[PDB]
Amino acid sequence: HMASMKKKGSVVIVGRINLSGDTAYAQQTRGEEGCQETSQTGRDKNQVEGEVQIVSTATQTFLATSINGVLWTVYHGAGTRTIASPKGPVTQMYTNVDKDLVGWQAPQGSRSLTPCTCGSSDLYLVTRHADVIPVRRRGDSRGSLLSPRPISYLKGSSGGPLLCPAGHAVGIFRTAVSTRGVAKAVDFIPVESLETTMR
Ligand SMILES: CCC[C@H](NC(=O)[C@@H]1[C@H]2CCC[C@H]2CN1C(=O)[C@@H](NC(=O)[C@@H](NC(=O)c1cnccn1)C1CCCCC1)C(C)(C)C)[C@@H](O)C(=O)NC1CC1
Ligand SMILES: [Zn+2]
Repeated sequence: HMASMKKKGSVVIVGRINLSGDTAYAQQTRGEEGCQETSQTGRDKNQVEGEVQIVSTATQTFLATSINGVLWTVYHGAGTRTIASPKGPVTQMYTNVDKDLVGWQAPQGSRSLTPCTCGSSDLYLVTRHADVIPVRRRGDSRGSLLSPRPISYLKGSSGGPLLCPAGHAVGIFRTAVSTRGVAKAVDFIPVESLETTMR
């Protein structure tokens, strides 16, 4: 009974959204069997690159975004889980259920986005399928899609970035705002909220 007590696995990086060139595209770096093993050991020796990682638990796949040397994602996806790394599991450096926000030290090899300082309300959401979707900022933590999509389109994009025209991080996508299955808007965690969390 106490001896049969299992532990939750680590979050595992299973790919990335490549934003380095003219074309955004998703790359897978680990398959399902490797993911399952790595989640249990917490030992991930794969090379990490890029700003936006595709991450998985046993039950969910979603995104994580590096900003100012922290890999950030949503609490509703990651919970309090460690992330797998070459040295074994790494404990969260930030955990905030009230903001729906968690973060780990950014993996060696990752690149970070810089927080936006320009005040622009013309944003771009990067999805787990590497779509770059225009979003008009409508408040501190909400934006509207210029073209509404079924919510399926956004499933698994939580933890991904909203970017300004200059490619700086404005926020982390948290949840879709939907009506009868159509997403018309998105809620996000503003980068200023991350910056406060960091000090
Ligand atoms: C929504 C797309 C991204 C996913 N976000 C989520 O799953 C978040 C989580 C936040 C905590 C509760 C969950 C519900 N959720 C939602 O976005 C859900 N949105 C909602 O439930 C939104 N509510 C509504 O759309 C609504 C409200 N009244 C009546 C009818 N519909 C609320 C509205 C208030 C602000 C917050 C959003 C949705 C779209 C799935 C039904 C993300 O978790 C993800 O990447 N998923 C993949 C693994 C399956
Ligand atoms: Zn900016």
